Order: sequence, then structure tokens, then C-alpha cells
Amino acid sequence: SYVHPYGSTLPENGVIGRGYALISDSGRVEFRVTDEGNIQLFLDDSRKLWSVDGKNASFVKMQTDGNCVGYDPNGTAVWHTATNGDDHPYNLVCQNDGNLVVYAKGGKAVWHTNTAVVH
Amino acid sequence: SYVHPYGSTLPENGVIGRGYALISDSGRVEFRVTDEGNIQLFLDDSRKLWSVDGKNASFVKMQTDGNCVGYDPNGTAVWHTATNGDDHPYNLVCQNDGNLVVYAKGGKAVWHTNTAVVH
Repeated sequence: SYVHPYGSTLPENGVIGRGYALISDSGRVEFRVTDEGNIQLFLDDSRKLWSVDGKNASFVKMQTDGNCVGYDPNGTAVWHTATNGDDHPYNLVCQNDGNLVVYAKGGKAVWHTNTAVVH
Repeated sequence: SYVHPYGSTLPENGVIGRGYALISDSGRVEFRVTDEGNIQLFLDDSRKLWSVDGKNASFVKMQTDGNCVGYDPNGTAVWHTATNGDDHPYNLVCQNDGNLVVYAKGGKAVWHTNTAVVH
């Protein structure tokens, strides 16, 4: 299973490493960094909604520059939401609807997985 | 070894989990959360300067409330710097001198391991 140090939301400077995850309020939606080096968004611990697989991911960081970035153990990027901007603070939210969303200051959704499968 | 997602410093909302660490600029001083559930400050990967052992620690978080807190996998606290206050932002710094320090806004050192063994 996965430890949850942040509830549903990765704030600025937040990092999740292997064996850690975001978890929606409902408990159904989980955004995981796996021991196998994959970044995966799961519904009901059984349906893979979205993922970045096979890239040796070590951790995901919601950065102060607004970019949410997955890194390998050596600090090379393996994934970016490419949301960098000046609308701080930014947050990465694992929602009950299944969507994983980067929100900017003022509530603007600036990136999504587009996986809102639970209406 | 330990992955370093933060350099030497755990900022507000920063978390290090098992297998992750802070690392001093010099590379000599490392603040680790271990697979064995221990929180340990090491010099030259050989001398244990300070630790919280045997408490099943899962992660350490530098919180927005100013407290730096170690937690087990279920979210029960196992260690606190007890530095909570309103002088944000707070940072936990793993220094070259061997000291691990909580700094408040304005540079005031509000907690230390008192392990500045490298003058």
C-alpha cells in the first residue's frame, strides 16, 4: 500500500517518493509513485486511469516555479505538467472524480490528466 | 543510498520518505529516513550524529505551522522539533558543520540537533 503524507493535494515544495501517494477524499482515487519506478493514477486499486511507465521515476515534485515534475533517482526529469508560471501558489489535486489537476492561484485549472471518469 | 529531492533543506510542505534524505553541500552530512523506520543524521556515511530510532518512522514533514514532525505510516507522530510559530517560512537545514537546524523567517535558528562537529 501507499503512505499518504499530503491527503489529496501536493502543494508547492511537496514531493511524493516511491511508496507514497496522494489519495482522494473518497479513498477511491490514488496518485502513486511505485517501487517499480512508475507514476500511476488508479481508481479503486484496480483501474489504471493514467500513468508514466518505464522511466525509473523516483519522485514527483510540485515546484515553486509552478511545474509539477517527475524525476528519476539522479534528478533527471521523466515527466512534466509544463505548468510553470507566476500564479503561485500552485497545487496538484487528486480529485474524487478521477481527474488529477494542477490549479494556479485563483483557482484556474492549468493542467489535467482528463480522467474525470466518476461523475 | 538515498535520493535527494531537496538538496540540503526541507522547506515548508517538504517531506522526505524512506530512502530519501537531505544532503549537505559538502556531501558529508546526510539526514535520512531509512527503510528500517529510523530518522538518522550521519557524517561520512559512517558516524551517526543523531537519530530517532525504533519508532517505525515513515516520513518527516516541515509543516506550514512551523513544526518539523516525523510520522509513522499511519500518520502518528514519532518526533517533533516543537518549533511551531508564525515566523514563516520555516526551513530545516542540513549543514556542512553537522548541525541540523530549523530556521524561522529572518534567519533565527529555533532548534538544532547540537551536532556541529565539523568546525
